[PDB]
Amino acid sequence: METFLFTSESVNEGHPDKLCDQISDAVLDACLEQDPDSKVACETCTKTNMVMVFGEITTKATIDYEKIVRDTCRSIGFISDDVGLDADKCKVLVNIEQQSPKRPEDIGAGDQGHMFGYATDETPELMPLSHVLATKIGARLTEVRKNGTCRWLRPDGKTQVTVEYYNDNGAMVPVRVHTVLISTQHDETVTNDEIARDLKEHVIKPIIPEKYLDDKTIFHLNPSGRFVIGGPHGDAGLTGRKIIIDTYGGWGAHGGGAFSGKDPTKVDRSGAYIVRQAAKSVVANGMARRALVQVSYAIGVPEPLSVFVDTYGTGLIPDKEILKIVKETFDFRPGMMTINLDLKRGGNGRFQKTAAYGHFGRDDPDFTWEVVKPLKWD
Amino acid sequence: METFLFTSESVNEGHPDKLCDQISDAVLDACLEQDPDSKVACETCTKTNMVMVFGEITTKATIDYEKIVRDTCRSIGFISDDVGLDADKCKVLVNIEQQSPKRPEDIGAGDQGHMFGYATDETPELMPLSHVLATKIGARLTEVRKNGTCRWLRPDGKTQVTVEYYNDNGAMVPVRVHTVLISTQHDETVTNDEIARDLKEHVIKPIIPEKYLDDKTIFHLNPSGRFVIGGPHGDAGLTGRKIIIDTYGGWGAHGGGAFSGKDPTKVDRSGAYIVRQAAKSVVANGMARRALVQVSYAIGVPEPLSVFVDTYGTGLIPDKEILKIVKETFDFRPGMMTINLDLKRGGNGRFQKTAAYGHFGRDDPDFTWEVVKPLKWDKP
Ligand SMILES: [Mg+2]
Ligand SMILES: [Mg+2]
Ligand SMILES: [Mg+2]
Ligand SMILES: [Mg+2]
Ligand SMILES: [Mg+2]
Ligand SMILES: [Mg+2]
Ligand SMILES: [Mg+2]
Repeated sequence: METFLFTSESVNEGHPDKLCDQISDAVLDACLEQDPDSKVACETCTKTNMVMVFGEITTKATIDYEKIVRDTCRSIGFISDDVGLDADKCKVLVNIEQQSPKRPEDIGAGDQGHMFGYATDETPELMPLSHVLATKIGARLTEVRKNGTCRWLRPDGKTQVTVEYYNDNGAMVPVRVHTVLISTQHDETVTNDEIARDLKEHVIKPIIPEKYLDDKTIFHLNPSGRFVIGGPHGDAGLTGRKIIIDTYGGWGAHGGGAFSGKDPTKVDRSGAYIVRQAAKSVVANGMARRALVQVSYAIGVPEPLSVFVDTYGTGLIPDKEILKIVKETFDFRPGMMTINLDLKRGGNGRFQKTAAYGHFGRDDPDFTWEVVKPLKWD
Repeated sequence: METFLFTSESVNEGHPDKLCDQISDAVLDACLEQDPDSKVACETCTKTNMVMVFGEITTKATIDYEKIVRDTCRSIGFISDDVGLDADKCKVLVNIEQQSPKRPEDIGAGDQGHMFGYATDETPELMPLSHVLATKIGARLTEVRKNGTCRWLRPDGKTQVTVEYYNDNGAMVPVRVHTVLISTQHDETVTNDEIARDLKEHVIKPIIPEKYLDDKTIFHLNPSGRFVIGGPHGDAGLTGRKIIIDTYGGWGAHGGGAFSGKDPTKVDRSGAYIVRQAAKSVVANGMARRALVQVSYAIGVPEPLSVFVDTYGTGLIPDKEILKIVKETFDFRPGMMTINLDLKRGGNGRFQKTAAYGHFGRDDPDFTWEVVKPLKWDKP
């Protein structure tokens, strides 16, 4: 049986770049709660003992940007210089430019660009397994830190999973997990042997189906040694520096645009969310085992400049026919996408939830782009 | 004939995110010029009337960080608040943490991660045409501004090209350019009709091969109207926010790591450069018409955790044998990659050149990863 190795990674919610994504989206959520039509382009940067928020917001809302920053940092676990950032003591520089302020079908794209959606039948959430496992291991690290299962953990860390795959006529069939890597922040209370045991038994084994683990699977557990201080300390983070972790883990494709800190009318976000929904609908409707969808835009133009569907030779009908069905079923105009995906509703940290552990493959009803649409094809 | 549409974009050197890439790499170049063993992780951000450099540098060099910032901005054309940033008025916040400081094959990776390289026979530089045309239009906008051909241009702008492709048994065959988009910054001296004429005659016609243009090609030229102020004014830029423009324009794959501001020991950069060299060599040796290569690392480990080669069904020998030849020929260990691609050599703004209009498909001798390696194989 011929196989190949495909690797995906993840970073934890305390990684300094991911921290920035979460602060950016916390600012967006706070704006939408008061003013659902807010225009938000909120960028965040961090380094030793400092967080800066900047960019442009048009809103009727009154926002305590500093409190949102400190609350986000505190809840992630950055409560002391020892952990790598003190939410209550660090410098917070608020450099946002805030100003005060419509047939949806005529709303032009706010920018050019292109966006890709991907789906695969290899997991029930129609996501690539290398990505799902790296991501779920990260989420589990956060979970066992916060629920007291592994209280020695600290917020920062990274995960990486190599999967051995078989190509079944274009469909990706995982065979086994080849290598698992975790590098996690921790306190001084735990030995290296305790870290290794707890990561294997509390984190890895609950997440990776046992059918994919065997006696040859390679485990690298804090390979480079102890990791006590993390987050922004002696480091730096920025919004929009984890875009492959945010999407498909190297699978599919990416058009370049980041998601966090962007109001949902922005095509980098809404456009990518709708093409996930499209690709996921193609595969869920049994029209293909795998699907890649591209859309692109011009600034000021409502209708996309181009759309592409490719099913990696797995479509039951030719890709030209799937593209027709996708164009008939999905509305790619920006004023329409935000309404169809209910993206301005602005409930319980709706976008902050997206800003760690992936924008796709999550079954939370706020992730409206994960809802499959029926497709007509006989 | 069955076709499909694929789109790539580019942004100009005055785009605020690209400005940050160029400043980051200008800092790296300054560090390597004095101290080739500098460790550099220089991040840059910008907003109205402000640039901030930050991150960590280990170096013996003495660097005037403020001067590098203002010189980089001024050279791009940020010379007035009317253009959208004045290099000789703006705030420059130097927030870098700078400190003072052996068998190469034993050097572990400085981080985890994965990286992809790609090549395609559809252009002479073995790059995707959609990406090449978007990028070269951008580079041509900068050239005609700076050489005085179109003096009405300003530094910011964006380009986007949709290409109509045929699939030839996995190989990508461009048929025609479907749609060309340019949104460019300009001064108050030029009418909309002069902008449209000049972009068509000075910028598009010189760059896009005539064989790909026809009477149905769609042109969008400043479709949203006038664009006089740009760069960071009422906007924001960050290093590492144009990583698809830096690489393959949606084609191939990306592992997530940005390039600019990183010294070339960092696998996000050297790893990506070596797999471009590997993918390019597989296509240039005639082993395949198209190639994708992944490598991945673990912190502290010299040998890659995984490698894969996929030729999209275009390989003339099985992909498993191309993988074996690639692994026999290329050394993916981080201490080796930097020496083999001569990446610490640090002369005339070697990395700042990479930081606008793409890291790949350029024939400058400093782009050592574009040099094809001979591969040993038997054509069946
Ligand atoms: Mg980073
Ligand atoms: Mg790091
Ligand atoms: Mg954008
Ligand atoms: Mg940007
Ligand atoms: Mg001075
Ligand atoms: Mg912009
Ligand atoms: Mg990195």
